[PDB]
Amino acid sequence: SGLVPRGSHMSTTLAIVRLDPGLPLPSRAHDGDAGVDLYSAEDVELAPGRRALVRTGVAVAVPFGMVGLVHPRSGLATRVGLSIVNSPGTIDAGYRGEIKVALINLDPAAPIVVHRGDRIAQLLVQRVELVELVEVSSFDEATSRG
Amino acid sequence: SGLVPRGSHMSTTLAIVRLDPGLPLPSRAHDGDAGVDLYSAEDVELAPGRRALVRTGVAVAVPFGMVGLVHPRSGLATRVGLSIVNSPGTIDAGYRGEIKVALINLDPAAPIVVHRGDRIAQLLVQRVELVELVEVSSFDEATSRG
Amino acid sequence: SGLVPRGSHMSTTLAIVRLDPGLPLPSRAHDGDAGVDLYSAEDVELAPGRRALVRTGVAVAVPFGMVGLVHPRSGLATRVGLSIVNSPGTIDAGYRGEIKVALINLDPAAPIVVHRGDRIAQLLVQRVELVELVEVSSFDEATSRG
Ligand SMILES: O=c1ccn([C@H]2C[C@H](O)[C@@H](COP(=O)(O)NP(=O)(O)OP(=O)(O)O)O2)c(=O)[nH]1
Ligand SMILES: O=c1ccn([C@H]2C[C@H](O)[C@@H](COP(=O)(O)NP(=O)(O)OP(=O)(O)O)O2)c(=O)[nH]1
Ligand SMILES: O=c1ccn([C@H]2C[C@H](O)[C@@H](COP(=O)(O)NP(=O)(O)OP(=O)(O)O)O2)c(=O)[nH]1
Ligand SMILES: [Mg+2]
Ligand SMILES: [Mg+2]
Ligand SMILES: [Mg+2]
Repeated sequence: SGLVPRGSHMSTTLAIVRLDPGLPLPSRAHDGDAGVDLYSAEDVELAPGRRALVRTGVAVAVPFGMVGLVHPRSGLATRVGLSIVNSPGTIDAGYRGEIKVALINLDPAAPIVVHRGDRIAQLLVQRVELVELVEVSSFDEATSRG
Repeated sequence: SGLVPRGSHMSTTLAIVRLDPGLPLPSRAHDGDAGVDLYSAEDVELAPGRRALVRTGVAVAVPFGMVGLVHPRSGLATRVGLSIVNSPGTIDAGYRGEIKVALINLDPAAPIVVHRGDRIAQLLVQRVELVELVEVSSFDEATSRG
Repeated sequence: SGLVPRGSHMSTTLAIVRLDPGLPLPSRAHDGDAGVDLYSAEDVELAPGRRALVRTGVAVAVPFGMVGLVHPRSGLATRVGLSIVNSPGTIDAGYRGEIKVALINLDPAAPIVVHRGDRIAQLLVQRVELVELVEVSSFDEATSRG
């Protein structure tokens, strides 16, 4: 597998520092999966309605022209009401700090216990358009929907 | 319209199975819209704060190198506080099951009634970078923000 | 800076109307940032659990083949529990109205005060696949995960 297949020639490298090397490197659960799963570095208990800012133990260098996106996992979302307050979290190209996940318990009654080493979110990487705004007085000067 | 116009030459086909053929195929509400609207196959009532995992009656084959993304509709979000616990839901290229939507009622007091055949979310399809992680000891070895 | 550098040759213009010209044009907080920050045109107070549909004072013309995406800011999300009900908000290419943000207070006890001129969300622009659905009876006729 050190040979990059023709179909993966243009695939993107993401530099990562394991700030907590006791956690595995994030990985795709299955071939073709959009995201790599991020771990919790911490034990945390969330009562109903409470949030926390949870360390993942990693820092990344998203390439210029791209964005990292932190999305909730669907299983925990349905089973226990686990969500992310700022979802999708937006990780900028220039960020060199630790990725942190703003977990929240949206269940009305049952606490959520997160253990160190649990997979608590997924990180996608996508291209983004670094847009140049052009201010106009009206869209004329410059649709079905309107 | 069987002729693919020059400007749509590179547009992507998405194979879909209507597991519930009583529902219309998902469609864009207007030309240029980012997403196709997903239907509920089910009647569901959500008391304030409650969630459900709602069947959409479809399965798709997102192409390798892409991702499907399940987003809430803005009208229901404002009018009645309808949201999605794991938003944006992440549909992987390898998934061949039914798309399910984790609806939640974020209103404090009024129940939300969803009927079979209502449009309850929107599905976008985007390219994703299937990233190769490169572990480094520091970003040096390998920004304004820092 | 009127010269487009070789590396920004293909970067995208976004036409914008300041419907409220008392607010600054949205901008990236730092070079390489994925999104430009949207302002509130309004003063709004959100009690715990309450939502509002907040005017941003801008209208944009997202290019055909692209999507605008309204994401929460991470600082307010952690500090005070500020979220967006329909996050990520989906701004279609054909939309020429004012961008509105569906803010919600997910804190259990403390109200959130938003002032006119505060930065309350971020707007990304990305390509989207305008998909052509092909209905199949089974995926055969037309994976690790299954
Ligand atoms: O909104 C969604 C999100 C996911 N899904 C399906 C498709 C996706 O490929 C699959 C797995 O999604 P997640 O990775 O978000 N869930 P989780 O990590 O809990 O499960 P898995 O171990 O299967 O990855 O669940 C939906 O039907 N609706
Ligand atoms: O956060 C948002 C999301 C949408 N919008 C606008 C732009 C978008 O093109 C339009 C429709 O968004 P949705 O498709 O999410 N809403 P809905 O499906 O309820 O209405 P429609 O019938 O108009 O599609 O609403 C915002 O101003 N802010
Ligand atoms: O889920 C997240 C989101 C952001 N972040 C980090 C990386 C990102 O580049 C940085 C800033 O994100 P936001 O722009 O969403 N936050 P805010 O606008 O409050 O702060 P800033 O002034 O730094 O942009 O915070 C995370 O660690 N986790
Ligand atoms: Mg998963
Ligand atoms: Mg719509
Ligand atoms: Mg910011």
